[PDB]
Amino acid sequence: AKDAWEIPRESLRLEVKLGQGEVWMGTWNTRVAIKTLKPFLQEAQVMKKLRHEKLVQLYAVVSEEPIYIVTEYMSKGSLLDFLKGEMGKYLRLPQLVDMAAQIASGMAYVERMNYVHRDLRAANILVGENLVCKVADFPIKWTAPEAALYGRFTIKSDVWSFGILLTELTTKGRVPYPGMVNREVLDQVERGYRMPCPPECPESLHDLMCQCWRKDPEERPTFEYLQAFLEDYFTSTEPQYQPGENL
Ligand SMILES: CC(C)n1nc(-c2cccc(O)c2)c2c(N)ncnc21
Repeated sequence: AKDAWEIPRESLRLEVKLGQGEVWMGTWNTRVAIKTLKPFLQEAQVMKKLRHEKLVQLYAVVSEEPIYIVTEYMSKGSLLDFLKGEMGKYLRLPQLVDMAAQIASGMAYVERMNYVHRDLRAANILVGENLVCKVADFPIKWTAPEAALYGRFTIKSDVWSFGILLTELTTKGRVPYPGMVNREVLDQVERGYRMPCPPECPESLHDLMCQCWRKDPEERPTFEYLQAFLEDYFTSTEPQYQPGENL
């Protein structure tokens, strides 16, 4: 049965509840997060095969119900909470582009590795100290049309979501497509609609969103492209950038 990721439940001290399965902060045998699932192995092979700096790191599993997935602790919760908290009003484009870059990097690794995330959006990004961001957790509004309608999930659909994630970052956590219910979105993105440029955000960054929301999966950029473009941004793209009232 068990593989070398197995640890005994006894080695874990659950302490702070973080959200309700459930997520607890804890101790081993080392501060850790434990995801717990309300009463499986094959579909956990994903997180065990992928080790990288900008992806939340797996530490161990308890493969007996109730199942415990144990990972590194991300001191600042979801990117979505972080954007919506006290920190929101102090964030600007430098910080937000940089966060976007780290995510793109984790993702570009997933790309090399030949995997697909499937649920990429700020709720599944985790923030540590010093604005470290890490991809976690391997719905229509964040989904590419071909995936929402025909099940065609590929790294290209992940790219689509990334483009939506950039509106979350640049609106400091706002739900995409303000005012539309799901049906209206699916109907409208099919008719060709796309979110306009967020207030105070450079046209060049909204242009990058639009390449991500190209109707042809194959024509959307690579994450490796996104990673570099975001890394090089305030030199190669907006050298004249000045801080606004919000970005
Ligand atoms: C935001 C939420 C309570 N949370 N989920 C976490 C996890 C998210 C996704 C999968 C996990 O196994 C655990 C997490 C963490 N590792 N550190 C701190 N907070 C965390």
